[PDB]
Amino acid sequence: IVGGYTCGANTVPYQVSLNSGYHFCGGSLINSQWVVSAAHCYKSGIQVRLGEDNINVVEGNEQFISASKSIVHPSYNSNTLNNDIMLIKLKSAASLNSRVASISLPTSCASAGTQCLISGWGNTKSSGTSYPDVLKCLKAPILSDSSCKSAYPGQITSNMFCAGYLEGGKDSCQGDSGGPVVCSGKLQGIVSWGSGCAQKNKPGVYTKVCNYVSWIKQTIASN
Ligand SMILES: COC(=O)[C@@H]1C[C@@H](N)CN1C
Ligand SMILES: [Ca+2]
Repeated sequence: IVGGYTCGANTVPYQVSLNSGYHFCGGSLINSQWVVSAAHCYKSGIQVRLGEDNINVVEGNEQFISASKSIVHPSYNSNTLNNDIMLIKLKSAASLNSRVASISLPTSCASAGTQCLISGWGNTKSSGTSYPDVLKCLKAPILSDSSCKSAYPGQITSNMFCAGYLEGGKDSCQGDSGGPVVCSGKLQGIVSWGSGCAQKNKPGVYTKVCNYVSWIKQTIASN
């Protein structure tokens, strides 16, 4: 997250870190057994880390649970990043509490202008490179489809939306991948892609979660 703020320990209780020897992506806890992340975060050997603030220090509220299976969306295209969503099942159910909690799925899509919270452990620099240990947060509005499309000609599908600031300075970045965009208590987005970070007229692009609620529910119901 570039131009954000320190969230505060365990203030984003649905935020998970995906770890394969190191943090490599964010995710969102949607029930005791399942995490939603980006398809471009797919790899084998994933440990889901819940209750994290400082990802380099065991602070006492963590739960570390290995993934038993990952399900990348059937229509994910890694070239275009269309359908950039994946589900991860935990080997054992997380113990839910005030600091480890699921986030609700949307019942409808969120509009341009809706204020959201984007979070993660990604790069905090727009030019250089610096990775934080503690969770960073950004309040950002969803941008109109038209402004999103004109920012990224030929690249925005019906499964993507832009959020952030056309002036730049505030954005998600590398390492925030797969993490949450939460608006009015609903998971509306997944950190997907962008052209650099926090650059003028290049806002972050996010997977449009409301398009996938049926797939998520049916997948969970049979897996
Ligand atoms: C380097 O840029 C990135 O990796 C991006 C930019 C962001 N808006 C979301 N990402 C995962
Ligand atoms: Ca920790």
